[PDB]
Amino acid sequence: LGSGFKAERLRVNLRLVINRLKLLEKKKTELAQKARKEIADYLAAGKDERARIRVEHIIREDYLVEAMEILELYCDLLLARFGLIQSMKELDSGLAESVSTLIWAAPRLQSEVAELKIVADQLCAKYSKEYGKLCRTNQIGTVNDRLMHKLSVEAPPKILVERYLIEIAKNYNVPYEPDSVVMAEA
Repeated sequence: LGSGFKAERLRVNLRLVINRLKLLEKKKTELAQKARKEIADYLAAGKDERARIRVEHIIREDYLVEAMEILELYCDLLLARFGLIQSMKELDSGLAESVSTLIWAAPRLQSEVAELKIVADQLCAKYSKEYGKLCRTNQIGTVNDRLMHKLSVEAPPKILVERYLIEIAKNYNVPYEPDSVVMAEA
């Protein structure tokens, strides 16, 4: 029968992922400044309720850029230690976090980083579809907890929303009064 694992396709796509992440970190950071300005325009007008909803995107994007930097590290590690993948059949204990986390992250980010799907499919070819499915749910228990947190699809805590609006309002010198209850219960 045979193996679907194509080591060189994994190696190429790991590098492509790193470059794509470096590009998206910069682009997203720049876009985030524009978005903060738009929130300040909301506050100046003084569409408080609308700002509280819309600012959730900025929070998610800020967390995403930090997740991308983590993923960049893991790709670079696998490239550096690539011999351990291709020359040995068992998953190296020290690479388990990097491999599992890349497989977990792929579905979450593939819409913007297409080559991450290829990286994960190849890691699944190498380490089994069964292992891959346990990674995508973190049933495997080795996916990086900080990374998963940054990519959480949970609505941000009210206090975080308030803290972001407070800071944007300061930076643009526009009025804003935080939800006092939210601030108190923090």
